[PDB]
Amino acid sequence: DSVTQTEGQVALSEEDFLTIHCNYSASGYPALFWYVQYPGEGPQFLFRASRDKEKGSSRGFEATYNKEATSFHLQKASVQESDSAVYYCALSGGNNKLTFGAGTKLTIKP
Amino acid sequence: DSVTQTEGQVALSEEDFLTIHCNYSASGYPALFWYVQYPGEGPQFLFRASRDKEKGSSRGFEATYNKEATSFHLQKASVQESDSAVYYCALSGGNNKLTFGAGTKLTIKP
Repeated sequence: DSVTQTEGQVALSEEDFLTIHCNYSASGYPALFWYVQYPGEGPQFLFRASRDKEKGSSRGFEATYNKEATSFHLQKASVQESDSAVYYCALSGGNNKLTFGAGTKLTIKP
Repeated sequence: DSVTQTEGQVALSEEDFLTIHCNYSASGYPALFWYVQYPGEGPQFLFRASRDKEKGSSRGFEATYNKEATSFHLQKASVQESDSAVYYCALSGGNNKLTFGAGTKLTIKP
């Protein structure tokens, strides 16, 4: 199983629209996640989508489980300073362990 | 539910013995884990331990589930240069969600 997301960095300004890409490959019917990792901490659970077409969301963030395109893109209509962090796209299936992507460094500026 | 590990960086030289502490606190019987995040990559599953006294291992690393002291200390008898990475201690209660420690930077020397 594998996760591939927008690598590197994405630098936005406050009030901007955020879109982070994530496509995956897993057999079965995996759960899909989004975790946040603020500076000086470990990854923390953002939201989960368990079914195809289910849209997870938390803190203004959301992602729709799309199985035809095998993707789980993250969006936020208006990003703000305190969102500066690294976002990882993840999946749980296969055999009970979490598969993480490389993470995208989202840097917001005022 | 919380996980707390060896704050920061731990520097060593090849073949040394390592121990990165992890002390958890959660209700019920949680599954404990350690993940490794190699440079340029996302966090990855290292091993898990579901019940007291159980001992996980992979790549010469091992942690003993200690229900009484509520600890899950990572140990490797002889550390190697390829081992330089950040190690997280995780916890999963009733399936699904994983709670992460902040991580510890392990820096080996040749």
